[PDB]
Amino acid sequence: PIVQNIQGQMVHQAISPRTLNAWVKVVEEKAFSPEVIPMFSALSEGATPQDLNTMLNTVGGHQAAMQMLKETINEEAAEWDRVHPVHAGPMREPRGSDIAGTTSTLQEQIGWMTNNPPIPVGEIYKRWIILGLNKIVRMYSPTSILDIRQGPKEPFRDYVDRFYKTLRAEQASQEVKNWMTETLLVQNANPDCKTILKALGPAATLEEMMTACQGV
Amino acid sequence: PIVQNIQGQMVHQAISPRTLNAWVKVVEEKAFSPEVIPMFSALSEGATPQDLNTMLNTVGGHQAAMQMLKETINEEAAEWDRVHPVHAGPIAPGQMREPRGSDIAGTTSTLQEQIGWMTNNPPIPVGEIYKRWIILGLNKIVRMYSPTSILDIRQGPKEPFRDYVDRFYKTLRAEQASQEVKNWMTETLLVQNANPDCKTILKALGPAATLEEMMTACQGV
Ligand SMILES: [Fe+3]
Ligand SMILES: [Fe+3]
Ligand SMILES: [Fe+3]
Ligand SMILES: [Fe+3]
Ligand SMILES: [Fe+3]
Ligand SMILES: [Fe+3]
Ligand SMILES: [Fe+3]
Ligand SMILES: [Fe+3]
Ligand SMILES: [Fe+3]
Ligand SMILES: [Fe+3]
Ligand SMILES: [Fe+3]
Ligand SMILES: [Fe+3]
Ligand SMILES: [Fe+3]
Ligand SMILES: [Fe+3]
Ligand SMILES: [Fe+3]
Ligand SMILES: [Fe+3]
Ligand SMILES: [Fe+3]
Ligand SMILES: [Fe+3]
Ligand SMILES: [Fe+3]
Ligand SMILES: [Fe+3]
Ligand SMILES: [Fe+3]
Ligand SMILES: [Fe+3]
Ligand SMILES: [Fe+3]
Ligand code: NA
Repeated sequence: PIVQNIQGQMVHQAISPRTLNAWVKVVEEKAFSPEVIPMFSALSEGATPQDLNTMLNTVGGHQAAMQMLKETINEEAAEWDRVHPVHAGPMREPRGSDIAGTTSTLQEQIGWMTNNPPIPVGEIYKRWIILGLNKIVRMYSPTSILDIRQGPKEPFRDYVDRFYKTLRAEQASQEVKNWMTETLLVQNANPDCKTILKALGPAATLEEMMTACQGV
Repeated sequence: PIVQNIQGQMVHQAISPRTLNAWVKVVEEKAFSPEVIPMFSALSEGATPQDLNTMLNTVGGHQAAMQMLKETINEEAAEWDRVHPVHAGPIAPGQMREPRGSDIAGTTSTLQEQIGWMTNNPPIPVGEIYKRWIILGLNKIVRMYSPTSILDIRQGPKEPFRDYVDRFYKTLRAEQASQEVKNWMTETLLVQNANPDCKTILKALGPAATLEEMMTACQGV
């Protein structure tokens, strides 16, 4: 975080090791639950980008999640760069990587955050990190198939492929994944295909289903 | 923009008629100057997407410019959506559905939603994001209409002169400049901005060389 000293200067305040301790525990206990996001946002109140990164590599053991977070950060950074075109000539305005803390110093971070007008790089980067965590949660959650729907015009075989791919990426028990495939494949098919599929009979299986809806 | 009740709610306050009148005056007076952009940014501080659209409706009579803003906005909105794909799953009680491009442009979103995004912890700064799109648009407008745009049209060292001529004239046509300025552009800047080898050939032509004669002279240079 940031604190004002008696000179008026805005200076760094380390995130308490007890705040870090609490963050690692939340992750150990609730990893991939949506509850992680609000906790992260509260834990990281007032964070500079460096603070955010301190928090991030404290759970660095989540190699798979970390690569996904980073790919998402890179994407938001590029979008920032897009809508804030650079301008040479001559504090510099931050690029995406400066907001992510990769190409900026702590001093520069404090400088943007407390400038006039201020550029809240801490809040921007926290939002980007939230986008990454949401992606991860969403991909891993059983809830990801409950809401899948075959498009109104979507070819049934395309839908099937998407269905199984989404299911495969979920971290869920086999019993739940089996219940989903047996129930929700036909249940979440579009209006026109559903009708066709139900009329086949309860013993109808995947290949007959795809032939029956082929063309629609 | 956004203000807090004594009862603690973040509510919307319309842009002041004096801020609006100032912005309208800036556009009236500062035609298409680079100066418009910094002013627009100052005047639109804190604006929600609704407020930004309010400012634009006030200067909407500039139809060719509004058309340019529309195309920019549609383009940026389309990229936002590519970067932010729709996610159909349920929204957790402590999450907030992300805005779409059209939500940011204020088209498919409500003031209440805009305020909900803007004041989230941390924000989803839809006012600032939409403001950036508008600014991208304004920069494209000034760059297109300003007589300044042709000045950096320079023939490449290996560019066929006919291609350079096309670029030059296309840029010329799209500018809002007086005829006497455009006459200087065609009669002197075109040669001025030719590459070293073509310029030397062009400058050794007669008093009344026609553009067709120029193209003939510089073919394969
Ligand atoms: Fe914060
Ligand atoms: Fe990457
Ligand atoms: Fe961004
Ligand atoms: Fe701050
Ligand atoms: Fe700024
Ligand atoms: Fe910040
Ligand atoms: Fe988000
Ligand atoms: Fe197939
Ligand atoms: Fe699969
Ligand atoms: Fe069914
Ligand atoms: Fe088909
Ligand atoms: Fe605000
Ligand atoms: Fe106002
Ligand atoms: Fe000036
Ligand atoms: Fe409008
Ligand atoms: Fe969505
Ligand atoms: Fe959130
Ligand atoms: Fe409201
Ligand atoms: Fe965002
Ligand atoms: Fe905003
Ligand atoms: Fe912002
Ligand atoms: Fe310009
Ligand atoms: Fe070339
Ligand atoms: Na980056």
